Amino acid sequence: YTPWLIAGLGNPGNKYYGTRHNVGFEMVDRIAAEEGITMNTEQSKSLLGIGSIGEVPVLVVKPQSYMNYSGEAIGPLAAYYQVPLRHILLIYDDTSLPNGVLRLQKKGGLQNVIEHLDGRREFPRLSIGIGSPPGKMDPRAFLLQKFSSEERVQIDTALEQGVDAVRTLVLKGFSGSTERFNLVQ
Repeated sequence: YTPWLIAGLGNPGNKYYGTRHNVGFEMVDRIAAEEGITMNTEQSKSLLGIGSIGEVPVLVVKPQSYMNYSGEAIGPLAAYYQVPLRHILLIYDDTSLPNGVLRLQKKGGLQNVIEHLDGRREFPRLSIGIGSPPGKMDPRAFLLQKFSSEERVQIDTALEQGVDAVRTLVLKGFSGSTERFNLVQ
């Protein structure tokens, strides 16, 4: 019955759609699509929507900036709706995990450096692995690439599973997510 704010990181520009570094947007779009939440409110270029997962009320947000998502979008909304920090889930692409690999973590480089810059370890977080830039590709290009066919199959799987994970977390907490999703227990 305590609400969650679920935010996915990315960029609303058209060129970013379906690219590696935008996968958190895809995830929140799936969540909202699957949970019946309409995201038709804009704050600048950020998109939001309110609905619920089961009886739990949830606000889903796609902040327009990678750099300042907290301050811009998440913080003010969470405040208004009085969402505890522990119920602000961030979802984003993680170059530190292989493509498609999901990881749900409670609160507490490059990935690591970035995380440490933005304070993301203070929230529960769903990482969607995208792997790291090969050989020595321009990181800019790498992040902008669209998944290859083989990679997309893995990412589809992750998006499918991700919805369920998030639904679980919201409905049964970390403990329920553990129970349901961890092989090793």
